[PDB]
This record gives sequence, structure tokens and C-alpha cells, in this order.
Amino acid sequence: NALVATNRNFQRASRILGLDSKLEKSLLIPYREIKVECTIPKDDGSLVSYVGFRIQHDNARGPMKGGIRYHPEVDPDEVNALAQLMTWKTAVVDIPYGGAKGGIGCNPKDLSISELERLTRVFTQKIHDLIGIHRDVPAPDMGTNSQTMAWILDEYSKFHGHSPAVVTGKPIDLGGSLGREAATGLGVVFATEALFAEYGKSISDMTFAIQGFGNVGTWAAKAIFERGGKVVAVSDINGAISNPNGIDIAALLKHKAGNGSLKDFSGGDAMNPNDLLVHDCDVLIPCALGGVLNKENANDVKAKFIIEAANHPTDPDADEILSKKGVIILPDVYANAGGVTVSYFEWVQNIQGFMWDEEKVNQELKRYMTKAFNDIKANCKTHNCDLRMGAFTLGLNRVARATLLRGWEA
Amino acid sequence: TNRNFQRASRILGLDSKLEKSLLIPYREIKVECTIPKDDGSLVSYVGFRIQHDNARGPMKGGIRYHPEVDPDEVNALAQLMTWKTAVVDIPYGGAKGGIGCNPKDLSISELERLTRVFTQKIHDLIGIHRDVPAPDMGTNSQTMAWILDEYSKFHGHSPAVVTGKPIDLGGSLGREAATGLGVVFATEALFAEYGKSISDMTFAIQGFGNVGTWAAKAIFERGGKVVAVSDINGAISNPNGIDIAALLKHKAGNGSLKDFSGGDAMNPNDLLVHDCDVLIPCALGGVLNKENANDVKAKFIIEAANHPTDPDADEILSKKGVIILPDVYANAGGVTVSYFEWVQNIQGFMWDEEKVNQELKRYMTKAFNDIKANCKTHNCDLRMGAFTLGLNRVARATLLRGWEA
Amino acid sequence: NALVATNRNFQRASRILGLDSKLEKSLLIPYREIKVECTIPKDDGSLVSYVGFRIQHDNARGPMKGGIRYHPEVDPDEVNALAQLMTWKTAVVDIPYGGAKGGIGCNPKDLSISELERLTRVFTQKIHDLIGIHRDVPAPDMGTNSQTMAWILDEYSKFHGHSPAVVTGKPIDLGGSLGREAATGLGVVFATEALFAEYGKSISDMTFAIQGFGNVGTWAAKAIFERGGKVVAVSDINGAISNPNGIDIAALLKHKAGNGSLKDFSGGDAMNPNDLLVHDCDVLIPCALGGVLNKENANDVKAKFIIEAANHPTDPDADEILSKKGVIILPDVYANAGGVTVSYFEWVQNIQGFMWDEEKVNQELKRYMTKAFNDIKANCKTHNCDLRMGAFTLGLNRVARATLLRGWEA
Amino acid sequence: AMNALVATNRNFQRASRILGLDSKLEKSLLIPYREIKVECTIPKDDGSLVSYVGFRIQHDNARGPMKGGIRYHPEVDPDEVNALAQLMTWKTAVVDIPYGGAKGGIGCNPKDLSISELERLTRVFTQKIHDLIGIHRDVPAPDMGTNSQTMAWILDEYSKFHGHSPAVVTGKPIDLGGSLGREAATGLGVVFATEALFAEYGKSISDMTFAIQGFGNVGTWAAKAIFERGGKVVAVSDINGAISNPNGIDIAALLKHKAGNGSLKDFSGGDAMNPNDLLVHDCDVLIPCALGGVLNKENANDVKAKFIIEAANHPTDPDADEILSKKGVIILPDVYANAGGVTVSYFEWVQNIQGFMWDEEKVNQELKRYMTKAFNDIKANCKTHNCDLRMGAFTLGLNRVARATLLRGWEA
Ligand SMILES: NC(=O)c1ccc[n+]([C@@H]2O[C@H](COP(=O)([O-])OP(=O)(O)OC[C@H]3O[C@@H](n4cnc5c(N)ncnc54)[C@H](O)[C@@H]3O)[C@@H](O)[C@H]2O)c1
Ligand SMILES: NC(=O)c1ccc[n+]([C@@H]2O[C@H](COP(=O)([O-])OP(=O)(O)OC[C@H]3O[C@@H](n4cnc5c(N)ncnc54)[C@H](O)[C@@H]3O)[C@@H](O)[C@H]2O)c1
Ligand SMILES: NC(=O)c1ccc[n+]([C@@H]2O[C@H](COP(=O)([O-])OP(=O)(O)OC[C@H]3O[C@@H](n4cnc5c(N)ncnc54)[C@H](O)[C@@H]3O)[C@@H](O)[C@H]2O)c1
Ligand SMILES: NC(=O)c1ccc[n+]([C@@H]2O[C@H](COP(=O)([O-])OP(=O)(O)OC[C@H]3O[C@@H](n4cnc5c(N)ncnc54)[C@H](O)[C@@H]3O)[C@@H](O)[C@H]2O)c1
Ligand SMILES: O=C(O)c1cccc(C(=O)O)n1
Ligand code: NA
Ligand code: NA
Ligand code: NA
Ligand code: NA
Ligand code: NA
Ligand code: NA
Repeated sequence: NALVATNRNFQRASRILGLDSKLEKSLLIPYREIKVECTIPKDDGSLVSYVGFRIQHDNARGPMKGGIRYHPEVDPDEVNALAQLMTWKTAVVDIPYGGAKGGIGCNPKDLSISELERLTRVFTQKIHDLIGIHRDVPAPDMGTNSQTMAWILDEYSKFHGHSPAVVTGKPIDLGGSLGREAATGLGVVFATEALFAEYGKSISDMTFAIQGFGNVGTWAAKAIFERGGKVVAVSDINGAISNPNGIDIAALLKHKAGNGSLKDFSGGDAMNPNDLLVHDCDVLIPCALGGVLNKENANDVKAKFIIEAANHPTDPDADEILSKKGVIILPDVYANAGGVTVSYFEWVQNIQGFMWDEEKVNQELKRYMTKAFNDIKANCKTHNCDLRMGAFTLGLNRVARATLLRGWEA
Repeated sequence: TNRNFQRASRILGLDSKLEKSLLIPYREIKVECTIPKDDGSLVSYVGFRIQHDNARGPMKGGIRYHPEVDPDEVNALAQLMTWKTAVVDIPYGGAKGGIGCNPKDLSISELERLTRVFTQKIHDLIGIHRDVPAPDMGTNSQTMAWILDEYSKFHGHSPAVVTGKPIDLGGSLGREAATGLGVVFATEALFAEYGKSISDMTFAIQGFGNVGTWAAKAIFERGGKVVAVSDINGAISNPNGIDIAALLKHKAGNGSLKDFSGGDAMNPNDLLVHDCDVLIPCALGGVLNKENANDVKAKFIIEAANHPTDPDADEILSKKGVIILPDVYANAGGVTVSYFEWVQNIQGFMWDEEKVNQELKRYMTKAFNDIKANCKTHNCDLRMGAFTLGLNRVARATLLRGWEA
Repeated sequence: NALVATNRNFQRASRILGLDSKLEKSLLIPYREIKVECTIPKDDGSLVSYVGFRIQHDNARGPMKGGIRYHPEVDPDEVNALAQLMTWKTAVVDIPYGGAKGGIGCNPKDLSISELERLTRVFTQKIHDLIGIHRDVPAPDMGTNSQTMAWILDEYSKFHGHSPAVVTGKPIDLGGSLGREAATGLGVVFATEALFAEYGKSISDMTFAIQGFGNVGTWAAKAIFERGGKVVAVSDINGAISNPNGIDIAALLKHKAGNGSLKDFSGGDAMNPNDLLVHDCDVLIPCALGGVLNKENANDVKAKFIIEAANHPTDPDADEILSKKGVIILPDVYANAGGVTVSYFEWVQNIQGFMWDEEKVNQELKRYMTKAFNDIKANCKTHNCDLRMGAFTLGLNRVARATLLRGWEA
Repeated sequence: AMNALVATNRNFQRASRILGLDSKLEKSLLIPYREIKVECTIPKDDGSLVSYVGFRIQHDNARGPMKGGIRYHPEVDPDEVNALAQLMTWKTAVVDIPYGGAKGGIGCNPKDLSISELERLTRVFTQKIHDLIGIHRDVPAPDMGTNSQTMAWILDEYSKFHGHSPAVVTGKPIDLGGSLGREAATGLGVVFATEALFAEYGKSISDMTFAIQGFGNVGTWAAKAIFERGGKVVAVSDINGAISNPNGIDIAALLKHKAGNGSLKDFSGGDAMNPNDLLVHDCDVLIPCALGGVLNKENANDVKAKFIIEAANHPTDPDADEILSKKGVIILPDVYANAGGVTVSYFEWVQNIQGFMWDEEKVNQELKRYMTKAFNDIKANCKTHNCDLRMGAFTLGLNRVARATLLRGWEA
């Protein structure tokens, strides 16, 4: 479905732009695909052999960027589609990168921490010439973390010198940026703020229902709460909580960190999490799974705004139903781009040799998200299209323009 | 097919974990190759390189410009080059690459631009001591000149980066004849073990192209009797020996084989089953199948073509009494002389053709001796002696390099 | 000494932290030691041969950094201690460097300016592949100066292109930073302000005695005076002056620029310099020699605060005595760090391709000095220790953390 | 014993005075081009950390890329590595191969480390010096405590940083571009050099009895080559014990015993002897093949051999030289007699650079050619300066380095 949704959005946007068929063919072909043998000794000395890989989709706008997944199931169509989508997404928010996606076909549950280190270092040895601060910047993904990136940094720097900017998502001690925890949820709020200004409204005039309460939902709920927004309902995997007068989100957060489930929180009524998406509210924010809005519940959605924080929460069936009802849907490719934008800031700070304080990180995040919204809005006017297509046409057109300007002669 | 590797793996008793590593390629690469056509419209192709193993040296192998690309065939071919270089003890591993395109669709200016863009996209992955490409289906010495010229912009003047070059740009002498002459060097060595010489024998030769012409020529000069030669149009037969010098002369005059008066035209389907001591398939593979294997008058088959001998015949032959010099060794004269080209280039100083053929004879002779010894150690036929030898050298090189990071 | 002080502080700090002994062993082994032949023709054509050297102690937190000494008496134990100290010091103030120290065993008085240039250039030819903008960044030291740095820059750049960030201490015209002359004395005053903020106090109306009146003391006294502080005593090697109402420091500096003697200044009374450290004041700032506070005068100190600007002005006996008297000692490794901090800023400005104005240098210096004090203070609470151990444990732990995150597999 | 660098510098001073070298040129030639000490920290097999310091001393490169081995031995320290690196500079000039001198090592006991720990240590050391070595820069090789397997690991790790580079190290396995003849080269060169010396007396290896200290790469192949030429090897020692037979030890049987993990003291074809008595054994020829400084003022007067062939580097210190000279003992110096190894290393490097290997007949033919030329040059130098063999070789090599240094010049 990453392939499904990305191909649907690409093909719609290509038709709106009237992209030349042969240019389109080139844009769908990855710059480079790499597979390398990664063999290490286990702690007891016996050999294990894996295949590492990196799909480098496009670099017309700058170095490639994307996660390293340590996971046993590798679908090449999915890896390829997510690298492509990162190319479009970086273009939507105007950060100077293209897309890439990589990983190792392994199960890290079966590897000791020393084996995981050796594996990471060997993988880095096999691809050091194909990545680089100005070439391809890896990041964490499923099965990898900031410790993984520290090992890439350390091994890479043997081949090319000290190079903090070669990976993002590093530990603070090795050049990681401040503000990364909050970046995605705070970015969702920044985007929502720019959207509501088009109506001369602000966060404080609105009620909100939030599906999911993890990294994205907690910080979004917090940033909404601090700006006057009333969060009337919140769900997660195990329950849901409701209050028409707004939930005290600071109290809810502290009830969470104390290991208290949503349903048995005092400042609200327990509700059925299956009712959250059709809950009475102005604004619905899916922050959990994709595919949650479809033909079966779209007609019962009450919000007038849907802020797509999760990946692909709205099926096309529901997209069309919801637009007809006049529902305004801020698309995922834009709305959840706070995380990737701050990872750009990490790279900048490393390149600059000089880290930013958190206030500057968040001022630049606000500036980037607001400008992207204005650019999306201007594209909707140009093409008389919805926000989702305003975004994809914006990102696709920037990649096409950069590609056409670079040209093709040898 | 993995049959030969699997057979040899079990003779050697290769460790399962080592075997798994040896089958995973070092690196597989695919790159976009987009060029403007002569009319400025774009065309996009995918170039690729499978770099199987470099335990024993830089990788080596052809670049195919051909539309049908099957990744499993490309991988098998890169792997076979790793074993084959090890059989004749030249310091390379195996690779194979290409561009999925039909060169007949492209002008020569378009093919040059495509070759140069491909080189631009892989220049950091190849190199004199990393991976050395060569011609293959759809490419030739002009293709290699373009790669050399473009690669040298990135890394300086680097003649050794490709083989099969034009002579004017560092190509070696002796390349035409290398494979067919190497076939005759290999069989001279084989027959030595039984106290016989080329002159002592009669030869039937299937095919009369780059391999067949040179093989028959070199046999004729060593006193062998060539009594039957096949090709596509016709065939000729003379049971006391064809005058090859004249048979070639007659080919230079667009002359067909049947029209050769120095013998009697025969049915080309009646060559593999012609009466002779030695049969040398030099045209197609899969010519010796189960049914037609019984109808074989020769006691020696020198495998010049690739896989001329179906695996059915391998069982039979041995029963019928036939000694099979296997293709992986017997036709390796061509790859051996491509190593010599590389050597001459990095030495900055070309050899004369006498030296090329001296070294070719030395390399083929030692490889046969190394193969025969292995056969005694493991007590196997010539095909497995060779495959065990090549696999074992790659395994040994890999084990000596080690596994720690 | 400077070797025994560093050893004693490293040792005490390592035991507060509980550093594993194998980790400690690694940390005290330098990354790399270099000795190179440096042979030049003298102006008359005859040869002279010297040994140049560079100890590169640690790079877990970033490129190495440190001075180049042209001096005949080379003690390897001292050079090594000074490289290690720089590793701890840069960590105390969160600058992204490790420590190094180098030099040439020569006497610059014996050498003409053209001989010194050729020697500098040959030394650069012999070590250029071992240093670098992201590898090891030299600086002036005893027997060298900004002109020496210009020659290193010029010769290095023949091998690597224009590389202004490869050395600090450069001439302004070749990328040197503004603000370097005031940096250490101003940094002392920023550090003092951060300390007194913890008591709800500002410098104004507090009284200061200052031992030494050179680069550090003059700028410290000026920065104090401009902030309303009362500088009631100043001494140097030739005399001392006092005024209980506060010396007009502007006038005193004007007097000293006319080569006037401290004891002769008209806006005060001559005093015996031996009575400075025991003068009646709120704040004592040793800005001259080390070891000036020992067991046989520590009991007669009357200040409540000591701001260590000189290297090791307080021996361990005095430390002991003054703690038991209730005296608060801001330690040298932190308090005089403004000079090393501004040399970091020079490197930043060079990397960024754009020099800062002086207001910006001083704003970032105040930010770095304040944040470092806040981190030290917090460390004192964590480990229940004094400011000196709070600073050393802070720097040593940052190096250890970075080393452990980087890991040990090859 | 005497400090190895004090000893070697004394020999350097004496040779400089024979040559009348300019004082400022002498001072420059003494000082090494580059000395490097690096931290080498690895996890052990159980995961715990151990830290060593590694050394690469690059003494002089006027005559070409620098050259010398890597020693893994507990006594490796800066003085020992500096002494060895300087001797490499003189020795490469003696045989006139286009190299300068370097040496490296790690203070460790390989006996105490597993094979995977030795591979990790070797790989980390290579990570720490890869930027200092190179085909045309500095070319290592195996010394005490290392072998061709160690070199394979250096080759493999180095090639990650600079691409496949067979000629970056010599002493490689044959499977990875090593030269036929290299493993046997130092022992065979010792025999070529000894035959040249004994011929000046009309004598042959078969006229002599031999005692050998050390039974590693040098001692084994030296014993084998002597044995195959009819020499009577009457005593052999190593670190664990020693064996003696006045009628001559069957060296082929001793090597088979060694191959089977047997100890010298247990070999049935001889009598166990105290290794501490090897150097004063009654023999015609003493060949030290182990550590340096082992002939000193404390035992030199008790040497009974009439010839000493220095297969080890710097086994005889200057005090012992004087004592032995007054006893009428002739010493074939390390800088000539043991140069077969670095000479065949040169051939290995040449073969790698040429991408085309030689057969063993050619290797050994060129080795004998180089050793013959050098002995004749040494003889001439002894006559010119009326000096002993050590100074004949030392001044030969020192003079060649000086000439090359003067040609290259001093401006920046
Ligand atoms: N594309 C991007 O760059 C990007 C960035 C960040 C997050 N996201 C998307 O945001 C979503 C959440 O990410 P996250 O980091 O917050 O995850 P997380 O794991 O931190 O939190 C997920 C939350 O969703 C809840 N949840 C899971 N299944 C649920 C269900 N069926 N009903 C209700 N609640 C459910 C969990 O209990 C938890 O509260 C995902 O779609 C993720 O892919 C996208
Ligand atoms: N593995 C290697 O490195 C290697 C090297 C060189 C050649 N070869 C093999 O050698 C064989 C021939 O190569 P070549 O260079 O001589 O080819 P070529 O194209 O120069 O000539 C091939 C000849 O085969 C003959 N021929 C073709 N179809 C025939 C048919 N149906 N019946 C009888 N004869 C027929 C004709 O004489 C034709 O000219 C092929 O199998 C090739 O793969 C292998
Ligand atoms: N570690 C660092 O990064 C760093 C940075 C700068 C300075 N420092 C320390 O600060 C000290 C002072 O530095 P500076 O640059 O101002 O030196 P400076 O040479 O500019 O001035 C030294 C001053 O001390 C006075 N003085 C010397 N001996 C004296 C004595 N016995 N009694 C009284 N006054 C005496 C001199 O007359 C002069 O006023 C340095 O020596 C060093 O200890 C440390
Ligand atoms: N390997 C070469 O090519 C080469 C070349 C020229 C010179 N050398 C010199 O030869 C000497 C030996 O080198 P190697 O390669 O044979 O080393 P190795 O590690 O292969 O063997 C050294 C031998 O010395 C023995 N030994 C160690 N300490 C001893 C002691 N105290 N008493 C007696 N025996 C002892 C060991 O047990 C072993 O038998 C060294 O001086 C070395 O520098 C080596
Ligand atoms: O091949 C070499 O470089 C080498 C190796 C070990 C010792 C020596 C030596 O001491 O000459 N030279
Ligand atoms: Na593309
Ligand atoms: Na283990
Ligand atoms: Na493999
Ligand atoms: Na260290
Ligand atoms: Na002059
Ligand atoms: Na020197």
C-alpha cells in the first residue's frame, strides 16, 4: 500500500501537471540500487551472512536521505516506493534532498548488541563510497536507532574523516539536534495553524479528536492544549477518553508517564475507541494507523477538518466522500513532515560546526512548515485542486524543474 | 545452473556457512542511464553490474547490450567467471554487467552517448584493480574504447580498466587466435598423459568460426589430421586429412564448405557422429544429448563451445569410455589473453605475439597439470577436477582474508 | 606544576565517576603521537635539523585542537599532560574538540624571520596529512604567533586548497576572529556573573581584588568596572594600588598605556603587593602566577569568592583550608576558558565562510560560558562535590560517554 | 644487555667517521623522517577490552618507498623499533634495492592471544596506520611474532581504505599475491652470503659445524638450507628449549617433529640442552636467529665459534664486536647477511606492481645475483677503508643514502 498510495498520488499529480511521458519514465527509475554482502562473525565465532541494500531514488535537488531498516521482511516494491515518496516529500517542504531507503535483511532480536555493532560497521564498510554528507544521509528506521547511527558515523569517519553530517538521528553527544522528540507533533500543529489562518481562525476556536497517543499524538495534543485548543477525545490502542469541556492534557500526560491507561483517567469519561473517528469535533487528527477512514465510516465523520498525521489514514473512497461533504483534508505528505524537516536542521547544524538552541530549531520549523503551506495553497489556486494534490503537484513539479534545469547531455 | 558448483562443493566438503557466503555476490548495482536521442527526445535504460567475488583479485567480465535481461542468468555468469579465473590461476574474480537495450534501435552516436553515461554512472565502482569490463553480446572493441576514454576523464589515462580494446589503444596481440590456440595447447597437455601427440590423431570439428578456424589451423600445423569440419551452410569430409590452409583460403573467398573440392561434401548432422579419435564442439552448446550421445565414434571430446555436453552424456561417457576435457578449462585461452592485455597495460609496454603465445602455453599447461593432480586427490573426472580446483582456490583465498571487521 | 595538577584532578574525578579501569586505560593513551624531522637551510645556506612533534590525545568529541610551541625544552610528560588537559577543558565548556599539543624543539631567538618561515613551512609539509579542519586544528603557543599561523595556513593550503579553519589564532586579514584580545578576561567576568546569579546577586557594588594586570587582568577589571563593580586593589610584578571606593579603571588603563606604574597611579594609594591575596574584598581574582595560594597564606584570605583565572593558583592544601573557611572557588579549567572558546568560534566562522561582528562573538561567548556554569552547577548536585570537581567530572564524563557511544568493534 | 638504539647509533657514528661525513648531514640522516605511536584497543573474545600501543617508525626515504617488517613481541618499544628502522635504511642500500628503511610493531605476546584476537589487533593497527603506508610510501612485512597470515589481514583491511593493493605489504600468502621463495628467502640469503664469505677461505658450508639460536621463519629455513648443503647443525635453540647432537642433527627430521607440535627438547635424534648455553657452544659457526643484543660484553669472551653470521637483526653489540675481533672471530653483519628477506620482498613488490608473478627459479636466481654483487662491493669497501666486514657494509649503505640525500636537495 505504500506503493499503492504513492503511485495513485504520483499519477494524479502527473496528469494535473501534464508531465511529459519520457520525463515521467526517468523520474520513476531510481538513480542507483545497491545490494552488498554483509557477513560477520557471531560472538561465538560462527559466520552469519545477510544482504544489505540501499535504493537511492533521486538527487536532482540535493543529497539523498532516508532510513535504514533492520528487518527480516524485505519487499523491494515497498523499499522502492518509500524512497520515491521521500523524494516527493522533501520537495513538498522544500528541503534540499532527494529520497533513499535502505536496510539489512536480518532480525535484530536474534543478534547481540556486539553482533549488531559489527553488522552495522561492516554494512558501513560496504557502502561508505556510496553515501556521504553531500551524497546520501541515512537515518534510523524500523529496527535501528541513535546508537546505530553513532556506529555508522564512527565507521564512516575512518574512511572519510570526521563527518557528523553523514547520518541524522544521532545521539545529542555526537551532534544530534535538540527538538527532535516534538518535531512531528509540533509540526502538525504549525501546519494546522497555517491552515486555520486561511479562515481567520486559530487553534483556540476549535475542538479536536486525536486517534493515537504516542510520539505524534502526545506532542500534538500538548501543543494544541497550550494554544487554547480543546481536545475533546483521545484514543490509543487500549481505550479512549472523552470530555466535551476539553481534557487537561498536562494531567493526561502525567497520568500516562505514571503508567495509567486512558480509560481510567479521572479527568474524562471512558469511551469506545471505535467511536473516536466519528466523534463530534471540528478537527480530527489520525495519529495512529493508516487506512482508518473508508467507505464504511466516512459518511459519519463530523469534523470539518482532518489533519493527516499518520501515514495514509484516508482511503480514496473516503477522500471523495469527505470532499463532497465539504471536509478539508490536510495531507500526510505535508502535515507530518516536521520530523524530516528537523533532521535537515541536524545536518545543517553539523555542516555549520555549531549547534542551535531549541528555540531556534522550533522557529525554523515553524518557518518551514508555514512556507510549505503557503506554497501548497498557491498551487491549489493554480490547479484548482484539493490540498493533497496541491502538495503532490508542488513536490513533483519541483523535482521535475530541478531535473530539467540540470539537463541530460553527457 | 548450480549443478557443477554443488557437485564440487561436496567433493571438497565445504563448510555450509562458507558456501552460503561464496554464493552471495559482493555487490549488485543498477543505475539509470538516460540519454538524449539524436532528435533530443529522452530514452531511459537501466545499466547494471553484478560483482560476484574479489577474493583473488579485481573482478572481470563482459558488458552485454541486449534487451532480454534475466537477473539469475547474469548472476550465474558472474559466478562462473569467478570459478573459471581460478581454474587457470589468473588473479581475478567474476563479474557481469550490461544495459537492457537493443543496440539495433540506436544510432552509433546514441550508442556512444549511452556507453559514456553508463561509464559515468559506474566509474567509482570499476577500475584497474577493482573491476575490469570486457566486450560481450552487443558490445565490441569500439564500445571499450569509449569506456576507456570516458573513465580516463575521472581517473586519468587508464588503459588497463577494460580489455578487448583496439590495438591502437592498448589491445594485445594474439587475441584472434587465443581461444582456438588455447584449445590446442590444452589438448597437447591432455594427450601427453597417454603418450600421444596431436600428429597421432584424427579430429572432427563442429563449427568453423573464430574458435574452429584457429583450432583446426593449429592442429593442422602440429600434424593432426582434420577429417571433418562442420558449419552452418555446409560441411566437408576427407578421411586422410583436409588441407586446412587451403580450406581457409577457400573461406576467405566467400567460399562455402560443400564447394570445397579438397573433400567430399557431407551432411553437417553427421559430424558429431563421424569417425575420428577426437571430437571438438566449437559452435553451439547442448549438442551432445542423451539419445545422440551413443552415436559417438570419438574417445576424446574437447569442450570448446560452452556446455556442449548435456549432463546426460556425462554419465554415459565414461561408460562409452570417453574422456571429456571440460569447457571451463579448455576454452579459457581467451580470458587468459585478456589477463595478459591487462598485464601489458599496467606494465606500460606491450608484448610481441611470440611472448603472448609462450605465456598462453605456460598458463594452459600448468592449469592442466593442476587439474590432473586434483582429479587424483578426489578421484573424479576432468570436469570436477577443474571445478574443485577453482572453488578451492577461491575458498582458500576467502578463508585467508578472514572475517573480522 | 601543570602536569601534577591535571593528574590529580583527573584521578579524583575518575573516582567520583567510578570509571571502569579499562576505559580509563584507553582514555589516558593518546590517539597518536608524531615526531618528524624538520631540516632547513639557514640564511647562509648551512643546514639545521630540528624535531617537530604533535601529540593528538583524543578525538571522541571532535577534531583535536591545541597549540604549537617553538621552545627548546621539550618534556614529553608535560606535552602529554597539556594535550590531555585540553581534552578535558574543551569538554567542560561543550566545545566539539578533543585535545592536542605540538611544537618544534628549537629556540626562535636563534632564527631569522625568514628561517622561522621556512621552518614553519617544512613542519607543515611534514604533518599536513595528519592535521586538518576536521582532524586537528593547531593554534599559537609559546614562541609562535599569528604570523606563524599564516605560514601554516599558506603552506597547508598548497596541499588542500584554501583552508582557513585549519588553524586558529590567524591574522584578521586571513580569517582571524574579532574579540580575541578581550576573550579570556571578559569570559572570566561572564563566568563570575553566572556564579553570582545563583545567589541573586550582580557584580555591581561588590568589591574585587585582582592579582596581575596583563591580558587577563586588564580586560577583567574593565568588564567589572563597566558593570558597576568596585575594583579595590590591583597588583602586578612591579607594584600594587588600592582604593576602598573603587579604582577608576578607565583612568588606570590610560595611565598604564602611558607606561605608568601601578603604584604611582594618582587615583589610589600605593600598597605592598604581598598583601593583595589577603586584602579585604568580596572577590579575589588571581590573574598572574600559579601556586600563589598555599597552606601558609590560605588562612589569611578574606574574600568569600575566588575566581581562578591563572593556571592552578590554588594548591590542594589551600583548597582544603578555604573550603573549611566557607570560600567558594570557581575553577580555572572553566573560568579562563573564554580564549579557547573564541578560538572555537574562529573555526566556526571559517567553516561557515562568514566572519561575525564583535557583538556576536561576545553574545555567543556569554552563552557558552553561562551554559557551562549551569552544567557544572547541576553536576555538583548530582555528585555532591565542589565546583572544581563538578567541572572535571563534567568534562571527563562527556569524553567517556562519547567514547562509549562510538564503541569498540573494528 | 645494551640499549638497542645506543648500540646501533654507535655503529652509525663509527661508519660516519670512516666516511668523513659532514656533521650536519650526519645529524639529519640520524633523525627519523617520521615516528608514529598509536593506540590499538580491541575487544577480546570474551568482550573485555585490552589496549596496546603500536609503532611505525619511518627512518629514511631518500632511496625509495620505506621498507621493513612488523614485530609482535613483548620487548617492542620505541628504542628497538628505531634501531631496526635505521638498520633497514642501511641494509636496503647495501643490496641496492630501491627502498628506504622503516619498522613497526606492537608490544604484545602473541602466545597470549587467540587467532581471532590477533586478527582484530592486526586489523585495528592497520586502521591506525593505513594513512602512513602505501605501495609507493612504506611497505610492511612480517618480523618476529608475525607471518604471512598476519600480512593477509593487513592487505585485506588496507584495501578497504585504498582499494585492492597487493604491493602494500610483502610476505603475503601465495594465494594472495605472495612471491614464491619469500618464506625461505632470509634463510636462503644467509646461506648465499655465508658461502660467499667461506669461499674467500677456499671453504664450503660442508666443512663446518653450526649452532643456531631461534627456530622460527629465519632459523628453520637457514637450518634447512645449511643442512641441504652438507653443513653439520650441532645445536638448535628456541624460547622453550634446545637440542644438541655433535654428529649433526637430522634437520629434515627436526622440522617434521616441529610440524607435529613437538618441542626441541623432546626430539629423539639429539640430546636436550640448556638453551642458555647455545651461544657459547663449541661449533665453527654461530648463527643467531632470534633477538638482538644477545652477544654482549658479558658472554663474548666465551664464544667458541670462529664465524658469526648475523641472521637476527643486531645480535652483536659494539662491545662484543671488539672482544670478538681480538679473539680472531669474523662476523658477517646483519645488514648484509640477513638481507635476503627484504631483497625477495622487493621482488614480490615488483611482481605485484607488474601484475604478473615469477617462478621460484627466477626469484632465487635474482636473490643470488643481488647477494653476489653486494658481497663484492663490501669486499672492495673493506679494502678501501681497511675496515672490518660490519663497517664495509655499513659504510657502503650509509654512503649510498648520503648520495641520494644530497642529490634530492634541501630547499622546500
Ligand atoms: N511519514 C513520516 O515521516 C511520519 C513521521 C512520524 C509519524 N508518522 C506516522 O504517525 C503515526 C504514528 O507514529 P508515532 O511515532 O506516533 O507512533 P507511536 O508508536 O509512538 O504511537 C502510536 C500510537 O497509536 C496507538 N494506536 C495503534 N493502533 C491503534 C488503533 N488501532 N487505534 C487507536 N490507537 C492506536 C498506539 O497505542 C499509540 O498510542 C504512524 O502512521 C506513523 O507512520 C509519519
Ligand atoms: N567461455 C568462453 O570464454 C568462450 C570463449 C570463446 C568462445 N566460446 C564458445 O565458442 C563457441 C564458438 O565461438 P566462436 O567465436 O567460434 O563463434 P563465431 O561466431 O566466430 O563462429 C561460430 C561458428 O559456428 C559454426 N556454426 C554456427 N551454427 C552452426 C550449426 N548450426 N551447425 C554447425 N556449425 C555451426 C559456424 O562456423 C560459425 O561461424 C561458442 O559456444 C562460444 O560460446 C567460449
Ligand atoms: N589555560 C588557559 O586557557 C589560559 C588562558 C589565558 C591565560 N591563562 C592564565 O592566566 C595567566 C595570566 O595570563 P595573561 O595572558 O594575562 O598574562 P600576561 O603576561 O599578559 O600578564 C601577567 C601579569 O601578571 C603579573 N605578574 C607576574 N608575576 C607576578 C607576581 N609575582 N606578582 C604579581 N603580579 C605578577 C605581570 O606583571 C602581568 O601583569 C597565565 O599565565 C595563565 O596562568 C590561562
Ligand atoms: N622474517 C624475516 O624475513 C626476517 C628478515 C631478516 C631478519 N629477520 C630477523 O630474524 C630474527 C627472527 O625473526 P623471525 O622471522 O624468524 O621470527 P619468528 O617469530 O618466526 O621466530 C623467532 C624464533 O626465535 C625464538 N626465540 C624468541 N626469543 C628467544 C630467546 N630468548 N632465545 C631463543 N630463541 C628465542 C622463537 O621461539 C622462534 O623460534 C629477528 O631478529 C628478525 O628481525 C627476520
Ligand atoms: O621483507 C621485509 O621487508 C622484512 C621483513 C622482516 C624483516 C626484515 C629485515 O629486518 O630486513 N625485512
Ligand atoms: Na530517475
Ligand atoms: Na565471543
Ligand atoms: Na560472497
Ligand atoms: Na585513548
Ligand atoms: Na641568504
Ligand atoms: Na633524517
